[PDB]
Amino acid sequence: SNRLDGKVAIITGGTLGIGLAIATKFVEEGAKVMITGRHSDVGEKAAKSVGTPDQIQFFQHDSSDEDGWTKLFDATEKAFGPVSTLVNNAGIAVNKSVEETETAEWRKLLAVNLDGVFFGTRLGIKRMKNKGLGASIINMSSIEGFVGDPSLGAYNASKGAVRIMSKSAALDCALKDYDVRVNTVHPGYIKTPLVDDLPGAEEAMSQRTKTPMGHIGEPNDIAYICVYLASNESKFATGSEFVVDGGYTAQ
Amino acid sequence: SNRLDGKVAIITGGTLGIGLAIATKFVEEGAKVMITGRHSDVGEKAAKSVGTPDQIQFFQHDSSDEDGWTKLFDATEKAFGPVSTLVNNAGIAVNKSVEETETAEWRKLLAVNLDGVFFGTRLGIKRMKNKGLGASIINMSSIEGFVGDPSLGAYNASKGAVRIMSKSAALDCALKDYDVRVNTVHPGYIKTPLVDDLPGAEEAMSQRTKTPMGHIGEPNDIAYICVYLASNESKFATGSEFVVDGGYTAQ
Amino acid sequence: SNRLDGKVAIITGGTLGIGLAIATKFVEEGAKVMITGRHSDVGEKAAKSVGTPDQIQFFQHDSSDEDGWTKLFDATEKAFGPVSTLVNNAGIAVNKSVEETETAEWRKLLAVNLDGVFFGTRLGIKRMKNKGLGASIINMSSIEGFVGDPSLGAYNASKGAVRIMSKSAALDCALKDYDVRVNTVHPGYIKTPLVDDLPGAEEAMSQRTKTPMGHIGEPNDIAYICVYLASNESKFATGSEFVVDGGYTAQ
Amino acid sequence: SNRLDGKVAIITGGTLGIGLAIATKFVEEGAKVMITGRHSDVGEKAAKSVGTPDQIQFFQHDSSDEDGWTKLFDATEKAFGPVSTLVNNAGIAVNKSVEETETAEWRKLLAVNLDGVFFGTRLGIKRMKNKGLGASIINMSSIEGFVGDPSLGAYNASKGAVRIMSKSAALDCALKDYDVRVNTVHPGYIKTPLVDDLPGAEEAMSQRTKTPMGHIGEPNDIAYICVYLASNESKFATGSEFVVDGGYTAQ
Ligand SMILES: [Mg+2]
Ligand SMILES: [Mg+2]
Repeated sequence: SNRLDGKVAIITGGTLGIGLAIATKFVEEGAKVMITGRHSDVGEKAAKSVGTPDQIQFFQHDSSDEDGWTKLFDATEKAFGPVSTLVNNAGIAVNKSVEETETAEWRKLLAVNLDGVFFGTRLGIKRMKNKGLGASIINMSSIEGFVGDPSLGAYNASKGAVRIMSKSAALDCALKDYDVRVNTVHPGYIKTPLVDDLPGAEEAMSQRTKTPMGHIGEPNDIAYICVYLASNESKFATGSEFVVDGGYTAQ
Repeated sequence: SNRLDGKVAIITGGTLGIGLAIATKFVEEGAKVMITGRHSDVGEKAAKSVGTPDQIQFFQHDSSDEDGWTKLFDATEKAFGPVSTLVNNAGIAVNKSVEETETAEWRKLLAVNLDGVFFGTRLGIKRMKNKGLGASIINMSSIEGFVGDPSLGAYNASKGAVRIMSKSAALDCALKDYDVRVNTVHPGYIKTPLVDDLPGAEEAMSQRTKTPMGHIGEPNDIAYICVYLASNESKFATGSEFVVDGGYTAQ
Repeated sequence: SNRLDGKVAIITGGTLGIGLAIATKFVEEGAKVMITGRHSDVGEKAAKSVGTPDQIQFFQHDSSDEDGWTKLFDATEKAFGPVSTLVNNAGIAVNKSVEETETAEWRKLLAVNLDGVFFGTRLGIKRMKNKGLGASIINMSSIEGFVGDPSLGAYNASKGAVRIMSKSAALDCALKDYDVRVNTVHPGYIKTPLVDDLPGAEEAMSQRTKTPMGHIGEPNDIAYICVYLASNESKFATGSEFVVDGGYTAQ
Repeated sequence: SNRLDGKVAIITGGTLGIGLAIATKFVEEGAKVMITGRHSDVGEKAAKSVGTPDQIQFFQHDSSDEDGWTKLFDATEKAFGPVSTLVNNAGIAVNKSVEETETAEWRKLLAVNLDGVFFGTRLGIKRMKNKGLGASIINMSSIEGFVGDPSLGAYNASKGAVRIMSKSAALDCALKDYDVRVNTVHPGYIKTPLVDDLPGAEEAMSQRTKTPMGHIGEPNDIAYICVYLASNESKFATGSEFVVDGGYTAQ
């Protein structure tokens, strides 16, 4: 407890699923949190479900919107003071092979999944460096940052990009003594209402040939590794990949 | 010799440097080759320097140009018959940290380095599958597909994307018995006229803390691994990463 | 706090350095701990420095001693009840290239660094499986489990072995629903009294070409990732590699 | 053709399967070859099946026998002149989980699979360095050097050790300008008479969840990557891992 004392976090796609669990555990550990999402009705309800406005607020934002990133950092500083912590979690999927990926699908996925993490990481470095905040940028990749899936071509591209781009940012921040760390988190299959809405998905993901543990994870599994990475407990971790996948990538 | 008997190869950025060496060794090994480049004066001279038009021709193309990919495959089939082999080699660099990367620089680099490889891989699968060609797509990544460089943020993103996207394509092609392989090649530092034009670059690259062998490679070092991957010698290799880097990534 | 409620941990080489910090943070988080070491004078003093015998005790043991592993598990159960948690941390180094490694040096290093982790992991699975303990085996590898060092040949062999052997154990435990996780921790350079005793070592390790952060870590940097892995917070993490290295392996 | 002009190769376990195919393609490419094996009846027949004694000879040797390595290098120099090329291919498997691995099984597997590669690599560096031979040490790892198999615990340990130890040797040889390269080859499932003798094995290995290509490889698939690595074509490749696995590790 109080593991995130004084931390001020932005979590993109923080209104649902993994992002909401990260926001929930962040507030529990003493962080101030701004969550983002596309819909104000969902986002304001999600903030209120976690805590009071002195603990957590909502900011409506598409991670692909470059100018909106400026407004997001400005809104978070006004509410909570200087931002110490960014979780780039907002993401979309396309269920296509490379072969069957339309160019519009490709561009839209990379706008959210790659441009979003680039915009957030670039602005985060500028706003958080040289302030003694113990600043941490946590870029959400996935098992699809390590291994191919034949039906997630564009997604694989975006997750491989986030994985290695994050190492560039980590090195630059370390060599320049910016007091900013950059790490990637790589979830395997995680049970969310969205997974619950695709009949057969959880059973398919739970097969031993997919997830050796024979079941999928829960949003809190990703929340706890993010608390570690946001905390000063991980002050010697930068440029690293943290996998929580029930053994998916070990076989 | 005759290691590429009957193969028909497209090599993007085949008019200079690594691409020109791949084209040269491909023709030597019995492949028909279409090289691409931005300038007709350079490209036609480069084709003529390797062989006769019955062996190698030039096609003017920016790898970022989606519609031009169609014209490139059509031109290669008309000259040489069905394409068996694609080397996605065309690439550009931006010398910026993530922090100092302009959005226009970011978009332009990903247009050539990521869109280019996606357009080529997608069209290549469609044109080469189910024809018993022993088809091979060779996607040029680099050491920057494995490790960060603090001053190559966008480049790291593009090379990490190509690395993992290529595994998606490899798996889909394998599971569907397309008779198409997809592999990545990861050069370290290679001496080219372009490296020779940056004073101090070769010495910096040749430092033991960069390249343990204490010298950089030559274009033929990349040509020979590409001959292996284009040939039926590698018919059980797909979804794999082939590193030729003088030990850069081993330390 | 109370993050290791009810956990019973064995930590090999727990009387000094990283092992002592893991033991210290384990007790702080509510775990009962048995630390091992070669010397009773050091080990008993180390236990007393952390807490009372109801919290932490010492057991004299060489990790290479197969029969002594039985006595270690028996002693820990008698003191604390069923063992939930094993940290295989005991290790030695040889400062030789492969070329200059004597066979006796080779065998002795692999006896502690590889046999030790095998004996501990094998016995740990047998004693901890199917008991609803939320059991966790944490095998200490290092950056030398990922990358070569020209002067640590035998050490590289042992750390590469622990890295991949741990994935085998993880998969078997997951597929058989043993309620046992196996993960590896990969420290970079960590300041210890032993590092302080080699003049010039910390400066050499702190060079940007070695550790991008430009300084080395402290034992608590490894303690905190071990608390995460021992805790039920990591119940979906198995077969994974957790790197805490100041950016060493990111470049 | 003549890709191994003037090369003098030792191939351990060169009398059967993958080793025999490497020996066959080595002789075809102009290398002189000494193959090793346990039985003189098999070994002499295997040598004669490939070529004349001026091309290839047999030397009876257990790779775990340290003193016999000296006699092997002496016999090869006497027959063929200075050794340029070592393929550490001799290996055994144990079909046990870590949990079910007997200590005698463990020690015997590591004696052949790890001690063997260490003895060969150490002696090879000493005998081949500083002679302008374009010397190459090719250490046979496997897919089990990258990923766990729950029923190959000891094998995983040995293959992870060879993988990272080989990088140490590569770096030392590069930094000291020894004119010796060290690389690892990582076969997936390969059809051999031994695989043909285990009913159901090839079908199990050929499942899409194991080998995406839906079939296993043949010994020549490993022979061709070994020709590349032995040849001066790979003179900028050291400390690298070459995977030929039908997509096993890409998913
Ligand atoms: Mg896998
Ligand atoms: Mg490195």
